Amino acid sequence: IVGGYTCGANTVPYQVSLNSGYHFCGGSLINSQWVVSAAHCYKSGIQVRLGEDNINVVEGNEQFISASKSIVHPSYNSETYNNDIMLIKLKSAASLNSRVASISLPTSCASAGTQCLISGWGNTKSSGTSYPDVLKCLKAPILSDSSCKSASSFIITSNMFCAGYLEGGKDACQGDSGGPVVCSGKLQGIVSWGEGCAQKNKPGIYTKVCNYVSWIKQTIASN
Ligand SMILES: N=C(N)c1cccc(-c2nocc2C(=O)Nc2ccc(-c3ccccc3S(N)(=O)=O)cc2)c1
Ligand SMILES: [Ca+2]
Ligand SMILES: [Cl-]
Repeated sequence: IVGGYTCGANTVPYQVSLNSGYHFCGGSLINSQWVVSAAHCYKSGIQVRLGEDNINVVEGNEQFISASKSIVHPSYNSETYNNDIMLIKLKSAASLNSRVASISLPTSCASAGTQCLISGWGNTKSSGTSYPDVLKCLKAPILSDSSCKSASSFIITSNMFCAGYLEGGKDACQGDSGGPVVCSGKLQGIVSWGEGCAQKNKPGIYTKVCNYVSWIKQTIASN
């Protein structure tokens, strides 16, 4: 997160960190046994870390649970980034509490202009590198489709939306990938990609979760 602020411990209780000896992607807890993340974060032997704030210190409230299945969307295209969504099943159901809680799937898509919360432990610099210890947050508005496409050097599919600030300085970034965009208490986005981070006229691009609700429910029910 570039140009954001320190969330405060466990103020984003659905935010999880994907770990393979180190943090590498975020994810969102959607029920006691399932996590929504990004297809491009796929890796085998993922450990899910829930209830995290400072990812480098054991503070308490953590739960570490191995991924038992990582289900990349069958139509995920690593070129075009279309369908950048992955479902992770935890080996064990998480113990849900005030600091480890699920976030609701949307019932309808979010609308342009709505301010949403984006969070993660990714890069906090637009040029250069600094990774935080504690969870960072950013409130950013969903941008219209036409300004998105006007800004982007790459094709924006109907499964993506732009959110953030065209003047630069405020954006998600590497390491936030797979993490949540929550608008009015609903998981509407997944940190997917962007042209660098926090550059002028180059907003963050996010997977449009509301397109996947039926797929998410069906997949979960058959696994
Ligand atoms: N600014 C962000 N919100 C953000 C979030 C996560 C990662 C990065 C990021 N930080 O550094 C690089 C990055 C990056 O995502 N690069 C990138 C650019 C374009 C595409 C892409 C999009 C659509 C179609 C095709 C492509 S592709 N694969 O041909 O380039 C994919 C990745 C930035
Ligand atoms: Ca910790
Ligand atoms: Cl920090």
